[PDB]
Amino acid sequence: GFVRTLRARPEAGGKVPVFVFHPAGGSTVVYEPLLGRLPADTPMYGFERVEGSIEERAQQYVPKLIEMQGDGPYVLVGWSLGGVLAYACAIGLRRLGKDVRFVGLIDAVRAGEEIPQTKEEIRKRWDRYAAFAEKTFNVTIPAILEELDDEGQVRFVLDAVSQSGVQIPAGIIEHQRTSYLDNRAIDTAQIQPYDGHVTLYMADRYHDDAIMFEPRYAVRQPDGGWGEYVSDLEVVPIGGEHIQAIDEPIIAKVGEHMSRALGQIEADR
Ligand SMILES: COCC1(CN(C)C(=O)c2ccc(CCn3cc(-c4ccc(-c5cc(OC)ccc5OC)nc4)nn3)cc2)CC1
Repeated sequence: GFVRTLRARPEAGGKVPVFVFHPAGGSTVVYEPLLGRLPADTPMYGFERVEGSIEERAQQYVPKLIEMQGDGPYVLVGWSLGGVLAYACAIGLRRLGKDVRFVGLIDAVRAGEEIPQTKEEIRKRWDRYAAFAEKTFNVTIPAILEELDDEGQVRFVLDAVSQSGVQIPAGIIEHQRTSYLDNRAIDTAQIQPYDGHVTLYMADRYHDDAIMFEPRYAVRQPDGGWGEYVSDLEVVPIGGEHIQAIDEPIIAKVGEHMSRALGQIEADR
């Protein structure tokens, strides 16, 4: 399946499980530091990669979420891509009349300026990713005319790396491939409004490689773009860079706040 047990719930009773969603190019094992900062015996299950648009991924996740937790309450948490997935699941659960009590977005932040949706921006986008690959693997990707699938675009870059002579591990290449595709899913997402409570854990800025990939991550709005879609939004400053938000020491601030939120939920069952 696509569900990873990070801490199993007791056979009966116990606390409300926390559902976490994978980041681009990684597994839900990244949430182990967070789990360390949550109360003892807090169950946590991780939702791993599935294919399609954000909406289509949520369509696969939501039935499984319901199978596991039923009417609720639902606690949905995600860093980076995982935050977008958690949000989409929040929409789906809410449409099915489920009790969603917490949505935790760990620095899942929209580009601070409008991204052009033109033919020319497709070329520029690709060029930036190629430049990222070049620096990452110290190789020269040849010039790419390129009207083909997202899969085909990343494959051109990664095929160029392997054919260059250099020997990158297969796992590193594969994570690079899925990372690219997941980020494409983010940018083609059609984000819907949500009337529930959303907690945005807000870092200071995006890391350099994110900005290299998409320049408009250089700027971010105070609300991370979510205010438009969420009338009940709580922004919690955590400082640091996007990439550091998931680890110690920054994750302590997330876990402290989240622990109090979970405490309140337990008092209403
Ligand atoms: C792992 O990737 C490796 C890769 C790229 N690279 C080298 C990186 O370093 C890299 C780049 C980017 C990211 C993603 C960070 N992120 C963005 C968001 C987000 C949330 C929401 C909306 C959003 C979007 C909307 O429609 C477009 C509308 C509203 C909306 O929000 C209110 N947009 C965006 N969440 N996390 C992570 C790492 C080589 C591939």
